[PDB]
Amino acid sequence: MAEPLTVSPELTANYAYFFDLDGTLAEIKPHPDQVVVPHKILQLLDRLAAHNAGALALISGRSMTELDALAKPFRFPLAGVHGAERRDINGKTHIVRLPEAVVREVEALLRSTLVALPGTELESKGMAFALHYRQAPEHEAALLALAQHVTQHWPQLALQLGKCVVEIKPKGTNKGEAIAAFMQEAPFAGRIPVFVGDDLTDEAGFGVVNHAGGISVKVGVGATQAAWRLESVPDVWRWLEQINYP
Repeated sequence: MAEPLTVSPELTANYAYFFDLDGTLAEIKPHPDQVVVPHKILQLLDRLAAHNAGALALISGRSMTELDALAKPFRFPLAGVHGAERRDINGKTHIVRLPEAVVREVEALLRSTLVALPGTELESKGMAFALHYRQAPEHEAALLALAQHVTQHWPQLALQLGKCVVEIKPKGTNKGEAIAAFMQEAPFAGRIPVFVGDDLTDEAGFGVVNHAGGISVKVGVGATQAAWRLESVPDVWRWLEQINYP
C-alpha cells in the first residue's frame, strides 16, 4: 500500500531529514566492511543539511564510530545502534549503559554457540550484540532462538531482527525513540520529519514519522508501514540528487 515516491522535496523546504545507512544510502555488500557511501552522495547529504539548518541525521544500527568512518570527511548528527548511541547537533553524545555483569555474561554465553557455527559472527557493540549469518542463512533459526532466550532471561535486553542479523539491544532502544529525541531539539524541532530506511528496525521510525505527519520512505521490497517506497539504493541516490539539483 506504500506509494511509489517520485517527487523530490524542494531544497529549501521545512523538512528534517533522517537517513538509515546500510541498504538506504549504501548498497548492500557481502560484508559490512565492504560498504561505502560514494563521496558524491556524501556531498549531496552535506549540501542538503546545509540548506535545512543542519537538520539531517544518520539513524543506523551501526556504531557511531562506524558511521563517522562511512561519512568521512563529513560529521553529521547520528543515532548509532538503533538509538542506544546518539550525537546531537552540538556534538554531545548520549550512550545507553548496560550493567557490566550483563554485558560480560551475555557475551560469554553467546560466544559458546557462535564459535561452533561456521559462517556466523558475534559482533559486540558495547550495549548491544549482533548475531550475523549472511554467510550461513541455515543458522538463522538457531541464532534467533538463542537471542530470544537471552532477551527473555535478561529484562534489560530486547530483540531486534534484521536482514541477515539478529540483534540483542537495550530494552526501550529503537529508531522511533532516536528520531523522537532529535525532533525535540534544534535544528530538527519545528520541521517536518522525513525518514528513509529499509529494514525492520526502520519500521519503528516509520511509525513515529507517520504519526508526526511526516514522510516515511521504505527502500526495497517487503511489507512496510512507510507511506512511500523507493525501489533500490540508486533510487535514493537519484531522489537525493533531484532535491539538490531539480
